[PDB]
Amino acid sequence: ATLFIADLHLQTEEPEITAGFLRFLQGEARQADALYILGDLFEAWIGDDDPNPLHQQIASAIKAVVDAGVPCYFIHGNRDFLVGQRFARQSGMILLAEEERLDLYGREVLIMHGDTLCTDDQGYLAFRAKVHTPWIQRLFLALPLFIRHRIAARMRIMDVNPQAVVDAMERHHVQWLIHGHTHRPAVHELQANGQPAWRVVLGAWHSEGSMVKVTPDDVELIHFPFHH
Amino acid sequence: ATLFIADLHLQTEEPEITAGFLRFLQGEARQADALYILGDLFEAWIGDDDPNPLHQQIASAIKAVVDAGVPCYFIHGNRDFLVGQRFARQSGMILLAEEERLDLYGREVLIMHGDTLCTDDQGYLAFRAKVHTPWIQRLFLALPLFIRHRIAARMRIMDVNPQAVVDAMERHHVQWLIHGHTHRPAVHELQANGQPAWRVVLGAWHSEGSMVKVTPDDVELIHFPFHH
Ligand SMILES: CN(c1ccccc1C(=O)Nc1ccc(S(=O)(=O)N2CCCCC2)cc1)S(C)(=O)=O
Ligand SMILES: CN(c1ccccc1C(=O)Nc1ccc(S(=O)(=O)N2CCCCC2)cc1)S(C)(=O)=O
Ligand SMILES: [Mn+2]
Ligand SMILES: [Mn+2]
Ligand SMILES: [Mn+2]
Ligand SMILES: [Mn+2]
Repeated sequence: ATLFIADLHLQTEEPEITAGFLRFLQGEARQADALYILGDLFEAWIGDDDPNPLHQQIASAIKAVVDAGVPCYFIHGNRDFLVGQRFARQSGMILLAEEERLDLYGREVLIMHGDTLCTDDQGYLAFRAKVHTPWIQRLFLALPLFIRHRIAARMRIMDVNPQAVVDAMERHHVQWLIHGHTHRPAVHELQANGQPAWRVVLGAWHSEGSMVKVTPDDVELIHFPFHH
Repeated sequence: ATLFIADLHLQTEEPEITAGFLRFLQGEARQADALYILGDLFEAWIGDDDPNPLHQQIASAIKAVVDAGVPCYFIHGNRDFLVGQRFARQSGMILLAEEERLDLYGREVLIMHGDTLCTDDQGYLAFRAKVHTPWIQRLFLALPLFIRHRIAARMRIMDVNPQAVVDAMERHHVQWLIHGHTHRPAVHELQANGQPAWRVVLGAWHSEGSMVKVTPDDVELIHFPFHH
């Protein structure tokens, strides 16, 4: 099976979610063919030089999975778009583009975080266009750590636009889309490419985790409580 | 694994949902230890003497499962409370009470349809108390079929009360509850019996089916599209 997760929003203040993630990594993930993390792995990210110990605990847990023969992949979310090549290296994770078209046992599937589908929030889209500008990023990342922390400190979810969904599945000519961002776990049926299509939406990790499990014959969205 | 499903609302007008159910019965269900159907298997029921061919197609598909060594069980919903011992016999299904406390590989779990938890709808609860009165049922069931059909024809969802949930899990001293009715698939965490508790809610069958799969170590809520 190939596994997809998203919207863990991992942080120092929620160790319970972190332990549920580490349980997942040490059991479920080890049996998989591949693990894809579709963004918002972290609640925030101000650069790979942050010495936050949570960041290394996570990179090490993912790296163990990678080193067991299970490739892990990462698509950025809106929370963690600054995750960079040094984190990739520490984690063993391969950074992917904002949209990837995969081939899972013969089935073609589009993966993305899902924030780009939220076209009714121009407030957000304006923000995203800015923070995706490389010179703006590199500016931020050139600041001393202590100034970046204070900038984030200061800065303290629209559903998808149905048409944006259809447009994305039609650009890639796919009948399957997996995404997160919206925190509304569900399987949807629509039409794309003159045919039945499915959009599978992952949940955020709070009381429960969620994953999409793709096998040769089946696609399942699975929720699991943190009970052990 | 032990499987739980609910809220299929099967009917003549939705053959697609019926085929998705029959797929499920012929694959997934055959590998299970037991299958529990927690109510609203049918969109309506006016008695086991209804000759609706859908009713026999379903009973035969369930009976095949039962005859393969997989016991099936049924708790009534609000839609199909008149399902009776003749349908049980045709289907091989065992009729259970409105609340059952099960033992699944050592774990104690409460199952119910879930309409009884909806105590903020007195409109419904009044209705339910009436249609659960045996003399009222037997009256209805004594009518000629054609009159019952016309009575149903004339008759053309509140979420749970959180306290009613806690009260139910505390009456049975359980940390696990599985139910349907509300059509809001989710895993919830609460407190019961001074401890962590989980309520797992099944979805209705529309574009997707849903099931709770209980194994010795895990409880998962699974959604699956009808894609094959
Ligand atoms: C949907 N999100 C937004 C909606 C409208 C506008 C902005 C956002 C948004 O993602 N904001 C946001 C705020 C802070 C972060 S951060 O990781 O702390 N960091 C990014 C690098 C610059 C400093 C801030 C990352 C993202 S939300 C509600 O989750 O924050
Ligand atoms: C939650 N349900 C109710 C809410 C308020 C009041 C009543 C109901 C309700 O379940 N009504 C209802 C109506 C008809 C049926 S029936 O199967 O067709 N049949 C039952 C036997 C008597 C004749 C009608 C079964 C149930 S709902 C909205 O699903 O119908
Ligand atoms: Mn998120
Ligand atoms: Mn997001
Ligand atoms: Mn129902
Ligand atoms: Mn119901």
